[PDB]
Amino acid sequence: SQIRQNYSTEVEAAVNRLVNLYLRASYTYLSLGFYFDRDDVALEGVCHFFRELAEEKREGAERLLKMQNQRGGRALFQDLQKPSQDEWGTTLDAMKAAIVLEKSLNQALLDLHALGSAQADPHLCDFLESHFLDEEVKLIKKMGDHLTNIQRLVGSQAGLGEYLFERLTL
Amino acid sequence: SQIRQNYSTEVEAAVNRLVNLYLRASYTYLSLGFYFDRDDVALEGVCHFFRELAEEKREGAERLLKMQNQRGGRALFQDLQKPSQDEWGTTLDAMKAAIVLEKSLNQALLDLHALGSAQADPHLCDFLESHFLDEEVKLIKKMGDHLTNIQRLVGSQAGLGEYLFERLTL
Amino acid sequence: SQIRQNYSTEVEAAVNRLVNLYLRASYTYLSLGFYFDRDDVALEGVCHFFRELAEEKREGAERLLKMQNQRGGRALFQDLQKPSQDEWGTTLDAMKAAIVLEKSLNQALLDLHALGSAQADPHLCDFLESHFLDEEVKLIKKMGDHLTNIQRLVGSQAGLGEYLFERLTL
Amino acid sequence: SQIRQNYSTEVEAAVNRLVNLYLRASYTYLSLGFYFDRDDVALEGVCHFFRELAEEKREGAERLLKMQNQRGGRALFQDLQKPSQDEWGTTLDAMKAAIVLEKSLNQALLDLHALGSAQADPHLCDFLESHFLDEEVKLIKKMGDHLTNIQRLVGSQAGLGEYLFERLTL
Repeated sequence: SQIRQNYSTEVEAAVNRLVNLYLRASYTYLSLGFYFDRDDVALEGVCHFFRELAEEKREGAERLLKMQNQRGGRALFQDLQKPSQDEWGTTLDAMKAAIVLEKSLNQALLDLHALGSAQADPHLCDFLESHFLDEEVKLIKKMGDHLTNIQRLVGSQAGLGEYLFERLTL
Repeated sequence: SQIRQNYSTEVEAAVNRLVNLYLRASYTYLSLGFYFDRDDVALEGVCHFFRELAEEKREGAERLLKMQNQRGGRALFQDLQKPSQDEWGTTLDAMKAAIVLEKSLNQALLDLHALGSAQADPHLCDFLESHFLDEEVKLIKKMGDHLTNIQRLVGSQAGLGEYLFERLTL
Repeated sequence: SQIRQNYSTEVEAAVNRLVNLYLRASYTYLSLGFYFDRDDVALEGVCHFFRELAEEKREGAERLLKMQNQRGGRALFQDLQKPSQDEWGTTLDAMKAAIVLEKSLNQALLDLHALGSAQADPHLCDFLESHFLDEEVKLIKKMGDHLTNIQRLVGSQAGLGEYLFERLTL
Repeated sequence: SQIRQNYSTEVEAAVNRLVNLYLRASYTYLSLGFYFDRDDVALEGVCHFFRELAEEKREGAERLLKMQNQRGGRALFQDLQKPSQDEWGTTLDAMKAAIVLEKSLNQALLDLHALGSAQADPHLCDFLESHFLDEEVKLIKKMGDHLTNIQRLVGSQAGLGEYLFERLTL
């Protein structure tokens, strides 16, 4: 590339892996969203919560693909693996799986930042810090807030607590 | 009729039967609505839910009567049978009876579409597809959503769950 | 399902295959869009053309998933295969690959409509006719218009014609 | 200085060298801009492109001089060397010289960030990341986009392609 400057092949390969993780995450949140749209599940606020996260993960992947082109790297796309479950259980089981997914996206972002620091790439480190690291921490905190509230609700009787969390929080 | 073209007597008879089914349905939803307006029942959102459905079924019957006149067919009215119950029980029993009623209206719409396809009536098939088939599927989905939410609520204790569904959903 | 009525397992399986085809198509248009965003390609209007098509294919897949839930069918997601190429050549080669992709989506829509007609599913046939069949025909016509204009431009000298099509048409 | 804290003399000397590079760059873009304003060159959009870059490089140098005063360092000005050419050739030769100039400003910014990291100056590293590193990457990408478009245009016949790039892109 005629524009590539201080952009190693190891960072370029790791950004392509992170694009695949964000696209896989968006595919999982899509599956989560239409599960809660089922007539025998019927939790509309839970559906809208996961459908918003599917758009955010897809826009995070497009933000990385735009950065890859701005630095002169080449995007390589892989197969998107299907989500790990077909049925997602309750709102508690779904939010638990969503926070495991966000923590693994956060850990992959931290391994890219540590790779960009060892390779001495200050533009990559500022790009992750401006758009990706702070939004992951905020989302993991909000999901942990939801998990604490769901677990204090579904202690007594699960169906009443699951309905009230969807109505009054989401 | 001077305007009748490709409109068989079997379709005309079946449209008159479907007008009677939609008027009977509107009479049932009226009885459902004023049951939940009783002082010893007192579920105002359930009352307003069924009173809106009574207007929709009546406007569906008038839409079929307008189509019968546009095609040159003749409207024949029968006796409207009284609704199957005088008292409708709980919100769960009422929504269960409402989805049985909507599924039988949907099945009668599908038998009219299959009759219009065998008689090769493309205007009748487009009329049912534009105004009747899609609204039945949406209403049956919404009622199934309500039934799933009511049944997850009235598991613990019925009176608290019945009040909360009326307050927070309807 | 408590809401499923006149919705066969063969139509439900074929809708799940069509969701996968529309998601694969959206993945291909994403790869097409960021290829033309490369600094050594640098055709901004071609990039924006394919990025709009990636959103349309994704919204077409979500429209089918919403219909699958409204009819009481169950969404099953598969692996999204990666796009067939990593590099897409010129605007002529890209638009040729885009019209092959749209014609195969159109053919899969026609096989679903013929399956819904043999199974006598008039709601499925109206759903494809209202949202999917007419938009495919319009998009295939617009792509064929672009292919005729690109081929009359890149006859003389390819680079001048490729720049002028991006500037003045897209 | 009474305000100087964690600001080494090596960073202060390197910021003064970077002020001179940004002022030299602004002088080169001024010479580029008024070359394309000549009556025997007469490329008005190319003139306006380089005159905007002359203001951006001058405002980048004033932003560094403001930071030098905020940290308690002392600005030392050197002679501004005249630009390397008097005549700049075509738009292709000018954009090639402009991207060599921007890449050397980018490399000097990366050597200052690596010096601020070895000296453990986190305020200097955030200042370069917020205002300087991201704008250099965006400008180098835009110039590489222009170079790809100019080279695909001036392949056939140079004068027609040079006029069309100025009219339709700049």
